Amino acid sequence: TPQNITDLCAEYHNTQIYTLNDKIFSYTESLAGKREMAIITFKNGAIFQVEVPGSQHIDSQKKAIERMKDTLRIAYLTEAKVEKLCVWNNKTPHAIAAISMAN
Amino acid sequence: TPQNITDLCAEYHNTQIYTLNDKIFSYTESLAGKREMAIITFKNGAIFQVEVPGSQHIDSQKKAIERMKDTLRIAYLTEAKVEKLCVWNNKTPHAIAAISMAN
Amino acid sequence: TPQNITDLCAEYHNTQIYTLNDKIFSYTESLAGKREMAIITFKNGAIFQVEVPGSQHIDSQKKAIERMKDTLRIAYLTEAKVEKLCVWNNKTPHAIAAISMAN
Amino acid sequence: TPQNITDLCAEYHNTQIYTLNDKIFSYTESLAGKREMAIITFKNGAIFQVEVPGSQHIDSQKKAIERMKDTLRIAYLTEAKVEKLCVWNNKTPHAIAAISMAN
Amino acid sequence: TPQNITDLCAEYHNTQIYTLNDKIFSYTESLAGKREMAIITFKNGAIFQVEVPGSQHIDSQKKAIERMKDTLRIAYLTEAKVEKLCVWNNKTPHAIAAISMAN
Ligand SMILES: CC(=O)N[C@@H]1[C@@H](O[C@@H]2O[C@@H](C)[C@@H](O)[C@@H](O)[C@@H]2O)[C@H](O[C@@H]2O[C@H](CO)[C@H](O)[C@H](O[C@H]3O[C@H](CO)[C@H](O)[C@H](O)[C@H]3NC(C)=O)[C@H]2O[C@@H]2O[C@@H](C)[C@@H](O)[C@@H](O)[C@@H]2O)[C@@H](CO)O[C@@H]1O
Ligand SMILES: C[C@@H]1O[C@@H](O)[C@@H](O)[C@H](O)[C@@H]1O
Ligand SMILES: [Ca+2]
Ligand SMILES: [Ca+2]
Ligand SMILES: [Ca+2]
Ligand SMILES: [Ca+2]
Ligand SMILES: [Ca+2]
Ligand SMILES: [Ca+2]
Ligand SMILES: [Ca+2]
Ligand SMILES: [Ca+2]
Ligand SMILES: [Ca+2]
Ligand SMILES: [Ca+2]
Repeated sequence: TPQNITDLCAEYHNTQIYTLNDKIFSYTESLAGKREMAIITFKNGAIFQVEVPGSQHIDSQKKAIERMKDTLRIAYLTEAKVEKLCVWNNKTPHAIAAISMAN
Repeated sequence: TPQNITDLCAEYHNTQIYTLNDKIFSYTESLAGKREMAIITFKNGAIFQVEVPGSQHIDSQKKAIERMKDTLRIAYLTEAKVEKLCVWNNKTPHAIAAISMAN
Repeated sequence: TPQNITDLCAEYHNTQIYTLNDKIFSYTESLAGKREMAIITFKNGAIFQVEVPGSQHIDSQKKAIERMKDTLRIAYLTEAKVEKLCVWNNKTPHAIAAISMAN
Repeated sequence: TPQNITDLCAEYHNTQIYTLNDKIFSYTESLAGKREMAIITFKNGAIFQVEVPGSQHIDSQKKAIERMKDTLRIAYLTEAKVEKLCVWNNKTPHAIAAISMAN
Repeated sequence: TPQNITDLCAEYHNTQIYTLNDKIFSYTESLAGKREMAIITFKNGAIFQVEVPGSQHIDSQKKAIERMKDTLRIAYLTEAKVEKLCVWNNKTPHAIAAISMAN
């Protein structure tokens, strides 16, 4: 089991760490069919998504996808500093796998 | 996959963008049968609904309808600035599809 | 579809609007068997319940009842001004059908 | 249907009302197997539990047990004054049945 | 039934109490397949996880795992002082079984 986001991210293929050390600039959420997703942006122009749930996700990830969207909404509203994000760079916008928060 | 709300909204028929750049003036919700819905207003007189779930919605959308109501309530209570709404304009009140917040 | 709480309330028999324009003075909740309910009061001595969920409530109302209790708790805790309540007046205490908040 | 916590509490055997009129001093929560519970304390030394779900609880109480633990956590973190608790006094620690908040 | 976290922790093998008396330094969460987990750290260097749900967890522990992650996230975001953690010391990082908060 990994002890931090960087080591967790290294267990997966096609992932990358982005270091933001910044609060979320914008939070977007959609209930429209086939686009049930969240998008966040940062000041520096980075855009990330939480993926629409789909056949590519195992059952155990479903509750974790809904948790991530909850986390990003409350992070946004509290102006919490996002340290790092682990993302899948094979999606556009890049797709969030993990988040760390520190300040 | 769209990268912002405007591009998302363009994926659907019968939608338009509003750019409020304002907090929600009023928040209403109902638990009455066949009217389990939220209504929000803005200082400028605009009125929007989150629709009663129904045939127009597929199964993946039910969780997102609930999340949208959660998002609107906490945005109201935090006085969070709404940047844009994507809404369906063949409903009265216009029906929310997506929201962006930025300040 | 109604555009406000007052028009929504009028669609039901045995309802009326209370206009409080005040924060919730007390919040009570119960997990006791057959009394899984909430009760709120206002400084003017008005008392209202969220009903125990039952057979008089269709499935779509079950989620909405739980949301409403969530709403009242967080409204209480943030001292949010309640504008109006739509309530069934054929229950004692009068039972909440809808709420609007504005300040 | 009762209109306050004291009358609700008096509908049950083996209960009494504690009047705290004080914030929660400590909040404890456990996920350990067979001890999935919460424990709160007050400055006066009083200690109360939300019980582990089990056969003494009817199906309608399961969501309300979860709601209560959510309520105690947010009350703790907001320093919300707890007015009264209705508790079962045949459990050790005494087990919460209902809570009222007012300040 | 135990009345405090120390006595609760003593009911289990492979556990120990850490007395932190400190807010959470970082919060990390992951939706990644098979690492649906949370990691917290403290200023003193200590690292703890909430375990990926698994065969070592009975079905009653599943809601509580979800709650604990909710609790850690809101604690981090309110800078809530964590008094004690009961952790399993046969996992790496040590895995949270219980938390107490007081300040
Ligand atoms: C609003 C807009 O147009 N924004 C773009 C940025 O793209 C957005 O954000 C990124 C993270 C992706 O989610 C995009 O889909 C999204 O539109 C854009 O960021 C770059 O996007 C690239 C992917 O299209 C790529 O991720 C790039 O970073 C990687 O590639 C560059 C090549 O120059 C470098 O090798 C980086 O080291 C590498 N990073 C890795 C592998 O972790 C993104 O660029 C980086 O992130 C930006 C936010 C910014 O900090 C850049 O300086 C940095 O290189 C940027 C590109 O400038 O333009 C718009 O802001
Ligand atoms: C009201 C009481 O408070 C503490 O003193 C506990 O030890 C008792 O069991 C009871 O829960
Ligand atoms: Ca600010
Ligand atoms: Ca801080
Ligand atoms: Ca204001
Ligand atoms: Ca702000
Ligand atoms: Ca006040
Ligand atoms: Ca206000
Ligand atoms: Ca204080
Ligand atoms: Ca107050
Ligand atoms: Ca601080
Ligand atoms: Ca405090």
